[PDB]
Amino acid sequence: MIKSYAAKEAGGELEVYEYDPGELRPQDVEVQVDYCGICHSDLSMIDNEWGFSQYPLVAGHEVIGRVVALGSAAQDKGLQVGQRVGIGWTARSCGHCDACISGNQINCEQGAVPTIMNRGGFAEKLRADWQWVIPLPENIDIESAGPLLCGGITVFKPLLMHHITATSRVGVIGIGGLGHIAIKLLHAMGCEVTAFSSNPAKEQEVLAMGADKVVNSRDPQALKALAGQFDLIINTVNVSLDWQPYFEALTYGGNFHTVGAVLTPLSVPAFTLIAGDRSVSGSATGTPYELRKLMRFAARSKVAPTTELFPMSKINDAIQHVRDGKARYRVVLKADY
Amino acid sequence: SMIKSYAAKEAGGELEVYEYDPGELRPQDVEVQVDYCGICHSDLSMIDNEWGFSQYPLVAGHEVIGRVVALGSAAQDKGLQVGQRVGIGWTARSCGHCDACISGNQINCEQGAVPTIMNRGGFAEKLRADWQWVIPLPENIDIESAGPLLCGGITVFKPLLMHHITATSRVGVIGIGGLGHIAIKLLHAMGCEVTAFSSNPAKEQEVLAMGADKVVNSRDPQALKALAGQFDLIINTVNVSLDWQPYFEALTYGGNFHTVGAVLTPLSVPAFTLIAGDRSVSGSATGTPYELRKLMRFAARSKVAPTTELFPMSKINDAIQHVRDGKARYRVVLKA
Ligand SMILES: NC(=O)c1ccc[n+]([C@@H]2O[C@H](COP(=O)([O-])OP(=O)(O)OC[C@H]3O[C@@H](n4cnc5c(N)ncnc54)[C@H](OP(=O)(O)O)[C@@H]3O)[C@@H](O)[C@H]2O)c1
Ligand SMILES: NC(=O)c1ccc[n+]([C@@H]2O[C@H](COP(=O)([O-])OP(=O)(O)OC[C@H]3O[C@@H](n4cnc5c(N)ncnc54)[C@H](OP(=O)(O)O)[C@@H]3O)[C@@H](O)[C@H]2O)c1
Ligand SMILES: [Zn+2]
Ligand SMILES: [Zn+2]
Ligand SMILES: [Zn+2]
Ligand SMILES: [Zn+2]
Repeated sequence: MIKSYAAKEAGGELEVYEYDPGELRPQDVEVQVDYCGICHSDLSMIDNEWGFSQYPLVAGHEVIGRVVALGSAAQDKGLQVGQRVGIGWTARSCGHCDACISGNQINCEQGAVPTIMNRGGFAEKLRADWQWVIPLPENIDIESAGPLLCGGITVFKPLLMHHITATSRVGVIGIGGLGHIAIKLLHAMGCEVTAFSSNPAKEQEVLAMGADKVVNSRDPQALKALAGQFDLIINTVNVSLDWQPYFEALTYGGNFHTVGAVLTPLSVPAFTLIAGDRSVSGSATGTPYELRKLMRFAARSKVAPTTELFPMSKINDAIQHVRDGKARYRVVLKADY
Repeated sequence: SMIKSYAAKEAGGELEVYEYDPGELRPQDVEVQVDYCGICHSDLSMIDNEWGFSQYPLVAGHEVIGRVVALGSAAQDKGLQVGQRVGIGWTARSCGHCDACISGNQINCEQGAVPTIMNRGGFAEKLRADWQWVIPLPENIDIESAGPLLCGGITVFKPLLMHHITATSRVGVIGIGGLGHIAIKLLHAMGCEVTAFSSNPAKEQEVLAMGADKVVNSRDPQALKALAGQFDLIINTVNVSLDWQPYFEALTYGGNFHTVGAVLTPLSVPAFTLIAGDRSVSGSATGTPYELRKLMRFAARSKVAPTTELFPMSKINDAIQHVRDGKARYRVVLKA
C-alpha cells in the first residue's frame, strides 16, 4: 500500500489515505517522492473545476524523486533503481500511435493519462510509464526542480512552437508559478521580456528575474501604449481578462498563446487576426523529449523556480497558501515519511 | 524450427539456401512471414561488402511486405495483430529510450540503429524486427509493388521533408533507378516542377510518362550548364561519382544538393559555390517510423506505385544478376 494525501470530495481538504497500486505494469516505473510542487492545476482538480475529477483524488504532479522499482518491460530503458528522476503532469501514453511514435506523446491518440488520474505525487510513492519519467542533469538544484516538470515545460513549449530566439519580443501575463519561470527562461534566452502583473508588490522581484519592465495587467491604457510591440504573448492567467489590448499589442505575424486554463471563451475578432496576420494558440505541457531538453537547459542556465518549501505533512496549509495568492512563486512539498 | 533463407557465404558470392536458428523471440520483436521483398542496390553493396561492414553468412533483403506471425512479450499491446499485413524496411532495431528515439528520431538512435540485414533480412521465408520498425499499411495498397516504398520510397521522401518541398518547388533527380523513379512519381503527385537526369536514353519516354517535365543527360556537363540556377533541390541517387560541380551550379540561391546515393569518392565542394547563393549539400539515411507510416499512406492515396518486375524467390540469383546488369525497370521484387 501507498500512503498519500487525498481529497474525498470536490473542494475538500486532504486526508491521509492509503491505496493498493496493484502489480507493477510491465512499462511502469515506481518513484519515491522527494519533493512535489503545488500547481494551480492541482487546485483545479481538487475542486473539480474542469469536470473530470474522480475521488478519492491524489493530486500532485511536479515530482522529484528516486526510482525504487522497474516493471518487467522497463529494465533496459536507460533508468536504474536509485536514479533521481522527475515526473510531470502526464504519466502514460500508448507509445504506438502516430503521435507517440513521432515523439509527440503528449498528443497520444488514445489520450495521454494525467499523473493525477493515475494517483499523483502528494504521496510517498507514485508510478508512471518509463517514457514519462524524466532523467535529470547531474548538477540540477533538487529542491527547486520539481515545478520545471510542469510549470517549466508548459511555458517552454510556446517558445518552441513559435520559434522564439534572442531577438524576439515576448510578454508574459500573470507572474505566478508558470509566469515567473517564463520570465527566467526568456531572460536566459536573451529575449526582450515584458511582465504583465496585477500585483505592485511583485514588481521589483520580477524585474530582478529578468523582466525588462513590469506593466499593470489590469490597466487597459497601459496596454494600449504597447500596440504592435510583441512577437509573442503567453497568457498564464486562469481568469478572463480584457484580451483585446493584448491581441493589439502583437506585431504582424505575432501570436497570443494561452496556457492558462481560461473557462470563458476568448473573444477573437476575425479583423484583428486578418489585419497583421495574427494568431491565437494554446498548448498542453509538452513531450518527454521537450522535458528532457528543458531540464538540461535550466540546469546549465541556472534557471531555477523561486520556491517556498513546506513539509508534506502540512500539505493543507501549503494548499491554502497557494489558494490565498501568497506563493512566491511556487510552493514545493518536502516528503516526510 | 529454423528459418530458411538465401545467404551469401562470402563477399560477392552467389546466394545459397541457408537455414538459421533465430533464437527465442525477444520481448520487443515481431516475426513476419515474407510475401514480397524488393531488391535494393544496398543489398548488392552489402553482398559485395562494398561498405566494409558485411558479415557472412549474409541474409540480405529489406524491402519486405509480409504478415505478422508472432509478437514478442512486449510487442502485443503495440497496435499490431497476428495476421496483419506489414512492411519492414532497411532498419530493424533501435533502443527506444535515448533522446533521438524518444523524440521520434529513431533512425538516429544514439546506440546505432541496427539494419534489418545485420540480424538476417527478407531474402527468406521469415524475418524479425522491433515493433517500432514494423510499418502498418493502408487498406487499399498494392502489396506486390509496395515493398520498395519501405526503403527506396522513404529514402527519396526524406529530403522532400528536410527541405520543405512543396508544389512550387523545382526539383531534379539524378539517376532514374529504383530510388530515382519513385522520386519522380512522388514529385509528380506533389505538383512540383520535375527534371530527371538520366544516363540511359532507353528510359526517357518511360520517365516522362512517370511525371518528369524533361529528361536531361546526366553525363553531359554542357547540358547542365544551361540549367544554372534553376533548382531548389537536386536529389542524387547515383552510386558512382559524377561531375558534380554543374549540379551545384544548377541550384538557385538557397538551394540544396542532397545525396542519398552512396558515393564513395568524396564530393569536392567549393566554399565559394556555397557562399555565392547561400547553398547547401546534404545527405540522409532512409527515415523514421512515422515518416515511413506517412509515406505508405500518401503513396496509396496518391496511387504512387513503384514500377516492378517480379521474380520467384527460388530464382533470387537470377533476379540479383538482372539488377547488377542494369536491367531493372525499375525495381525487382521477389515473391515468396
Ligand atoms: N496548459 C497546461 O498544460 C497547463 C499546465 C500547468 C498549469 N496550467 C494552468 O496555468 C494557469 C496558471 O497556473 P499557475 O500554477 O502559475 O497558477 P498561479 O501560481 O496561481 O499564477 C496565476 C497568476 O495569474 C495572476 N492571477 C491570478 N488571479 C488573477 C486575477 N483575478 N487577475 C489578474 N491576475 C490573476 C496572478 O499573477 P500576478 O500576481 O502577476 O497578477 C497569479 O499569480 C492555471 O490555470 C493552470 O491550471 C496549464
Ligand atoms: N541513403 C540511404 O539511406 C539509401 C537507401 C537505399 C539505397 N541507397 C543507395 O542509393 C543508391 C541507388 O540505389 P538504387 O536501388 O536506386 O540503385 P539502382 O536501381 O541501381 O539505380 C541507380 C541509378 O543510378 C544510374 N547509374 C548507375 N550507374 C551509373 C553510372 N556509371 N553513371 C551514371 N548513372 C548511373 C542509373 O540511372 P540512369 O539509368 O537513369 O542513368 C541507375 O539506374 C545506391 O547507392 C544505394 O546503396 C541509399
Ligand atoms: Zn502543473
Ligand atoms: Zn499514443
Ligand atoms: Zn533499400
Ligand atoms: Zn535510441
